[PDB]
Amino acid sequence: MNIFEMLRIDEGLRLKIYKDTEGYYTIGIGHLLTKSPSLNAAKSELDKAIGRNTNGVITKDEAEKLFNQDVDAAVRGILRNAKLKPVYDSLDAVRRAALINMVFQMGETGAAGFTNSLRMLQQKRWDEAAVNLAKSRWYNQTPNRAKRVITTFRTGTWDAYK
Ligand SMILES: [Cl-]
Ligand SMILES: [Cl-]
Repeated sequence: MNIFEMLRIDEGLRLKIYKDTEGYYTIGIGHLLTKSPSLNAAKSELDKAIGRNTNGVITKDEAEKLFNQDVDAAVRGILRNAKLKPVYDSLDAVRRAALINMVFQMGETGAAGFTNSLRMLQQKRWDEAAVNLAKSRWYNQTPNRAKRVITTFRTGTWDAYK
């Protein structure tokens, strides 16, 4: 298991524009297009992202290309974030993937907002962090996915994804 496979399980793969859990226009493997309610605005952002007139549909290869870019960006966002970098550096390989997953889903700002959890993770207080992570809108809104990430942080294994 790895970050790519993990996120592919969590986000799915859709080749036509769709609405995410928050009702936002998305495509491929969890690639957010826009928060705007307009499909046209979505189609426009899509074409600009792909470099062609897509008519709201992309191929598997195009989806994967967006995905590679998105993962790279998440990582890079973590490394540039003063609150995130230190935690990431302190963690083992498996838990690093859990942190990338959160950043991919909620953005650097959102993840960085988990001040208390981050500190606990940095202290390697697994059970406490898991409890704290659960007291969030994130957990209440997408509980199954949140549980998978939380277990990953808690155990340092991929058990929740097998
Ligand atoms: Cl893009
Ligand atoms: Cl969920």
